[PDB]
Amino acid sequence: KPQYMVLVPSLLHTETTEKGCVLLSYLNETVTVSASLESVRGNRSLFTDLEAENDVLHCVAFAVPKSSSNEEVMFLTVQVKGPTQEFKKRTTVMVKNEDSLVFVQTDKSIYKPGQTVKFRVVSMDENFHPLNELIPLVYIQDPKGNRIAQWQSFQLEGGLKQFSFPLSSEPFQGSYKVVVQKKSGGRTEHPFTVEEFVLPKFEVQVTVPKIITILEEEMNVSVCGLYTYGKPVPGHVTVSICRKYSDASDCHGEDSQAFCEKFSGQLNSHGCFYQQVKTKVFQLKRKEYEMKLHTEAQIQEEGTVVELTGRQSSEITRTITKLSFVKVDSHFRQGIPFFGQVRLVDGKGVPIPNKVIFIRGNEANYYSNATTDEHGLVQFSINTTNVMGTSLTVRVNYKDRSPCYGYQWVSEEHEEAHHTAYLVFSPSKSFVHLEPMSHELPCGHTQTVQAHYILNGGTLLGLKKLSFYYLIMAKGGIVRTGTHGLLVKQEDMKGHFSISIPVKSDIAPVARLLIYAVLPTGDVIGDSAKYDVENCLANKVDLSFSPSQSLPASHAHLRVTAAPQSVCALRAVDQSVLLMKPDAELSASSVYNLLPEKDLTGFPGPLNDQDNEDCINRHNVYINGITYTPVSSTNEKDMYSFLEDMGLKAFTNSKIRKPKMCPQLQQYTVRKYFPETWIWDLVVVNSAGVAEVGVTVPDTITEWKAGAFCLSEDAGLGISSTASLRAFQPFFVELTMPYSVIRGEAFTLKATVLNYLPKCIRVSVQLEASPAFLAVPVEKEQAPHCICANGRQTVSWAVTPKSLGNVNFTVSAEALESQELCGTEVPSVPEHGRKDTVIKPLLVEPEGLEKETTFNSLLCPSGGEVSEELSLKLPPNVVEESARASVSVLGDILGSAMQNTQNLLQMPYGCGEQNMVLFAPNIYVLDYLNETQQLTPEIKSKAIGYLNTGYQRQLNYKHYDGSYSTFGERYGRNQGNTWLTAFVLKTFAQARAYIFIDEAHITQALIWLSQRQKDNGCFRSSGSLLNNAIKGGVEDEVTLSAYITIALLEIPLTVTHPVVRNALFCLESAWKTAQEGDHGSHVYTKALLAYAFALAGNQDKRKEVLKSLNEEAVKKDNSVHWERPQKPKAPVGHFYEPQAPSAEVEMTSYVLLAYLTAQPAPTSEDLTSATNIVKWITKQQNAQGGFSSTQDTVVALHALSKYGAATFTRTGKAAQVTIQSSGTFSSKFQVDNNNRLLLQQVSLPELPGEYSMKVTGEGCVYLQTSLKYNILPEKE
Amino acid sequence: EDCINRHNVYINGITYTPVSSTNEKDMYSFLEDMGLKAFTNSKIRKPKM
Amino acid sequence: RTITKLSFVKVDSHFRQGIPFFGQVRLVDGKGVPIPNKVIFIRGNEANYY
Ligand SMILES: *[C@@H]1O[C@H](CO)[C@@H](O[C@@H]2O[C@H](CO)[C@@H](O[C@@H]3O[C@H](CO)[C@@H](O)[C@H](O)[C@@H]3O)[C@H](O)[C@H]2NC(C)=O)[C@H](O)[C@H]1NC(C)=O
Ligand SMILES: *[C@@H]1O[C@H](CO)[C@@H](O[C@@H]2O[C@H](CO)[C@@H](O)[C@H](O)[C@H]2NC(C)=O)[C@H](O)[C@H]1NC(C)=O
Ligand SMILES: *[C@@H]1O[C@H](CO)[C@@H](O)[C@H](O)[C@H]1NC(C)=O
Ligand SMILES: *[C@@H]1O[C@H](CO)[C@@H](O)[C@H](O)[C@H]1NC(C)=O
Ligand SMILES: *[C@@H]1O[C@H](CO)[C@@H](O)[C@H](O)[C@H]1NC(C)=O
Ligand SMILES: *[C@@H]1O[C@H](CO)[C@@H](O)[C@H](O)[C@H]1NC(C)=O
Ligand SMILES: *[C@@H]1O[C@H](CO)[C@@H](O)[C@H](O)[C@H]1NC(C)=O
Ligand SMILES: *[C@@H]1O[C@H](CO)[C@@H](O)[C@H](O)[C@H]1NC(C)=O
Repeated sequence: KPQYMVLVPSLLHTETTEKGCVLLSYLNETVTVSASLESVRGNRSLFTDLEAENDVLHCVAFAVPKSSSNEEVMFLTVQVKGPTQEFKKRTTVMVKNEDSLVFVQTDKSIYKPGQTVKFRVVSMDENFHPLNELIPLVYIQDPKGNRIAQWQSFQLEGGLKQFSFPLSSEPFQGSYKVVVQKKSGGRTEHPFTVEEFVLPKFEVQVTVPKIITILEEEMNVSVCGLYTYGKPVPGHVTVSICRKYSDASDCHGEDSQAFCEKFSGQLNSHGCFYQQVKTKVFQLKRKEYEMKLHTEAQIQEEGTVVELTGRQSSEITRTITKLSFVKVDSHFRQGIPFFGQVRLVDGKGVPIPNKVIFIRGNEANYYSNATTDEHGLVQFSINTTNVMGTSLTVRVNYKDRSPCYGYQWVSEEHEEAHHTAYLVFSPSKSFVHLEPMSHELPCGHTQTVQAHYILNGGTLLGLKKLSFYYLIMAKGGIVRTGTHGLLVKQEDMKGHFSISIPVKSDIAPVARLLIYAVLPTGDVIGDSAKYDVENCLANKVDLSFSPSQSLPASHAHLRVTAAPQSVCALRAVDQSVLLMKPDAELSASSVYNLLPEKDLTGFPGPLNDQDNEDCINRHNVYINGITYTPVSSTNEKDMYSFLEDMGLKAFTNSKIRKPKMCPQLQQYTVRKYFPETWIWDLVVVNSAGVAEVGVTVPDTITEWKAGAFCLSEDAGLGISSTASLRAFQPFFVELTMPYSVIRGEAFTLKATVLNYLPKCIRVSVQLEASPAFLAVPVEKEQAPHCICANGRQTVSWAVTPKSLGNVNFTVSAEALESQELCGTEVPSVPEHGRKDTVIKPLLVEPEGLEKETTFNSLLCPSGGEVSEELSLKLPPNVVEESARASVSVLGDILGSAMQNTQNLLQMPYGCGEQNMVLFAPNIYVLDYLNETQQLTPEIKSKAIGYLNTGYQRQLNYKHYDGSYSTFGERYGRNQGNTWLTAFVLKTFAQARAYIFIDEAHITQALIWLSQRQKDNGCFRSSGSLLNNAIKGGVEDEVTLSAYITIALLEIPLTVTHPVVRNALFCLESAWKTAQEGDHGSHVYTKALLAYAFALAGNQDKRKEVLKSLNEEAVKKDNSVHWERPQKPKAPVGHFYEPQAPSAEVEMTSYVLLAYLTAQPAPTSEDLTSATNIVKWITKQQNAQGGFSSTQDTVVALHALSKYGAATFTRTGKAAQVTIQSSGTFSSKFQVDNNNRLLLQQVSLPELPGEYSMKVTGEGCVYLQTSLKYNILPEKE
Repeated sequence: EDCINRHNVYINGITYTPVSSTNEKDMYSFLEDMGLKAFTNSKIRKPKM
Repeated sequence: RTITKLSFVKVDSHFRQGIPFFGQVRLVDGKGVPIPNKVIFIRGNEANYY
């Protein structure tokens, strides 16, 4: 027959080539294979085309561009235009606008203040020949839901960029994030840190099992670690040993920690420290959980704590005698030998010699026995001619937890070797098996493999011989293309053939091979494979260096060898504090897995398969036998499935799809230089390798690490690894100390000077004290006899600072001559710079207690200019040279309102209550996202869908009269709900306010609440709730009625006629009842009065109540907020204080909400307190979306939205600024729509703040000013 | 806003009975059955809780 | 688990509408002694005579 097979990796990755391979054979070489790649809706077409000869394989390396949308279904139709035969056949395929991988490697582990945060970032297309491409943004978010620095709107030219941002000496601390987004919305992170601490002069490490098991009475554990140049250190050791989850309550004075022993020790002078244990006391049993530990040790004369949390997730297991398979034979067939190596180990992880097994196969009803080789390896073999389902089993003991499994309270198990193999569906009666090398793979190498084939009747007619074809695949692409054959026998089923195929690079970290043959008879077979192609790079690369150096040995170098025209990441670190805490996600494996679509494998979610309409539904099948028998649905292996496993696709009419019938439905010398960076730069490799000239740092002996990454178009990327270069000085003075003291308070410093070489020498350290401190010793009059190797005796001291900032400290040692008293001799001839005088850094504060000193003031030019002056001036009991203050300048809607805003975007299921919770709040965030101006008409239109469906499903649960309950239909006789219906009228208001509604709904519901009116009273809930929290309130008609008046006065573009004023009337009534008293929870009811009177505009009355609230202040240290008693007069419950939603973000919003209201404008005091209480809002939000109810979420989002609707207008993006202080020290600023929110962290030199504001232009701004200044001169 | 709520079923007299769910005619509905509103401090409506 | 182990002693198993019924209600705990004057809560129910 005419035969063609057309192999295509089944996602279409853009901005790089697309190499799908293709075959022809046996008929019509005058043919034009062509993959037409069309988005028929409208009309795209990225035609692919090629011509070739019969019985050869070739590959068209076309490509794809950016697209209509991101990720899209693609019906790629292949066309093969022969001279006498036509053909046409479609499919479905996928294309995603390439969404790259980018990242950051921050400088170091753990940072001090005062430093330039420098970093980089990368991106590549699928062919990792990297890709210079435009960049939307390059910034950092400050921990508090805010930003501190930025780069923006550049593009890579070297495929890279490096940065810098000198941090202050008194900035914030904690966690930090250089966050970055890719233009199509995709954004992600690389967090990091800056804290304060004191440095290490070493690191050490545990010895311990990561795996202790059941049958254990002790634990091989010890303490072995490094030092300066990996040397020996003297000191003292200690473990933190502990089990988890004993019977204590972890509460009420109790701890979840289970057993915990105690083992300290001395530090030996050679090697490492060893302390082992017992493990009976621990009760390694049913419900005493895994072991979690640390171990920490001192270095003498320096007093160090060394915490490390590791070797922690250990396997105190249940299964012992844990064997496994290694060499599976994935499939079983009736005409083949399959026989897989099977090792066996367990537990600790080394095999026994010569331990027995038990062998079993079923239906093949096999039975046998074996024992272990050196590693248990056995290559058992079976004969096959049996029913369609294999199910194997092998043991050395029996099927049960034999001791005591019928007691439920044990700690044990044992394995069961389990493996399933399915069979080819081969009407050909031919197939292939392999002998793969299914274990560790060498690259830059190659290894030969055999495999085992067969031929049903050989060439039935066919022709003489065949070639067998294979694709070496990569990343759901194609790295290579190959084939091989040889002369056959005439009609025979041979099996011998070998293959070795290249392992250089250019391929994914799988060798997901399949080698397949095919015939002229509408027939095809091939055998998939899979391997761990361990890490291999298109350009391997390393760093190195001529051997390491000593303390003043400033001379240094590099040796990196990569692609010959190529740019790179080249770091180098004083790895003291990066051997303290690690880096994270940094290796060639990082470069790999950071790839999205690591193993592009199998059809994803959206697509199922091709559907072929083979329906073999005979009425009776004529399955000829002693009793007839109908059709069925199998479960066996297929070749369709081989390629679906592989991932790629083709377009052919061979024998692949089984005749699986269609469902019937049934039938009827040392100079200290700055550490904190040794390298981070770019030297570029020429055609003989690069050579950076590093330069070593003196006056500190510590550890070193190479941060690395590389790039170029020519050779593909690469990964080097760690240079480490630990310094050393045969005579060094080492000054150690705490880090956290102040000029106010004294402290001490213990400077040791060591010896490690065979001469023992008299030596006395000294200092050259300063005015910045005041240093005089404790035992200098002592005559230090001498120090031998690791000889270190250390006199005491005491000292305080006086100077402020990045001050330094000095000691000095020097070996001494001609005092032969202690040792056998004292020549004392180290190098010409024998004397070590090491100056080391430190950062001090001014004495005592800096405190909180802040204010909220704010203004907004509306067609004009607003300005202010104000005092940051209160020096009572001030001390010299300590105060330091600041404002910071930006707007207040983009700070931390990305996550929640785009998150809470939802779709309907449930009864009227949660039906509304899933419908309504989407409207407030719709407005909130639109008001910010960072929206999209797609979320909009799919939100039209949201709104229609959710609206309609609200009507699923409403009343036949107009009203609304939770249930509605099928419950005819009923009455709706009051607070519910208030919410529904409110949100009907706003939802019409965005899109079309019908007027009758608001009509009939507004008048429902209107008739909810007998003579006088303030009505209550018609209690039919299913949930007391959906209404955050506390059930009093007070705040209910106040909900009515606000929700019925906010009146967007409709009318609110009768119902709402008498709500104001009862509101005044309850106000009389309350304010005539003094307690209504003191925040909640009267704040609702505030916002009720506000959207009413009872100006004196709203003012009185919100002003009482202003007296009843619960404000925040950086903001404002209000709280119900929090120790409530009635007794409270246990879990979240039930029966009481606590309604803070709803009430505090309803506190926030009174101020913004005035139909022209309120005061700017309202805007100040608003951004205060909204700092509190956004801080009171959590990572999911919304807040702890639906009420608080709705009303928060709306408060925020209309705060904006006040402060936001499209063309109003022109807010200009100045300060005006008389000390020639002021500042001009500007704020707009596109420089719309950069924080301007800015400080001031004057003790007082007499800095007169000015603000002109369009749009409002949020500033926040405060001071830190120390106190406490004497306080006798 | 009136309510006859104590924490249990609460009928006195001669029977254990949660507040005996009735369906009959009182005078607030006899204000409804003509068509007018009015205002009244007095006790015209039944004690449903 | 149960601690703060008070006791009814001279309880009444009836109550009526022309009567005081007064539960001389013990309290002890644990080793078998009560605190000197640990304040408590006597809740009425449908009297809310707490
Ligand atoms: C929410 O989305 C709307 C999308 O339309 C944003 O734009 C608003 O659209 C209206 C359309 O009428 C603008 O009205 C304008 O009025 C002027 C003067 O009559 C006229 O010359 C324009 O052609 C236009 O009709 C409106 O100014 C504009 N902004 C609003 C409504 O404030 C809107 O910005 C987004 N914000 C909201 C409403 O949440
Ligand atoms: C202690 O010595 C160190 C190292 O010399 C000082 O650090 C730098 O010193 C140079 C001297 O010109 C200054 O220009 C730099 O600004 C210093 N580093 C910084 C802060 O970037 C350190 O300042 C000295 N401390 C004091 C004040 O005694
Ligand atoms: C291939 O081309 C030849 C010559 O036109 C023709 O005889 C043959 O039938 C073609 N392949 C088909 C139709 O199987
Ligand atoms: C447009 O649509 C037709 C539909 O048959 C398709 O064949 C063609 O490739 C598409 N693109 C072009 C080239 O117009
Ligand atoms: C480890 O523990 C075993 C006992 O299980 C003990 O005999 C041995 O001396 C210890 N040391 C090592 C590393 O074998
Ligand atoms: C294991 O099974 C084999 C049968 O294949 C039997 O000959 C042998 O005796 C059994 N095990 C022993 C006891 O060696
Ligand atoms: C396995 O045993 C079966 C028993 O019928 C036999 O037909 C087949 O040839 C054997 N295969 C071998 C010898 O590997
Ligand atoms: C009951 O009143 C007393 C004072 O008579 C008071 O000490 C106590 O706290 C109140 N309730 C309790 C037991 O908490």
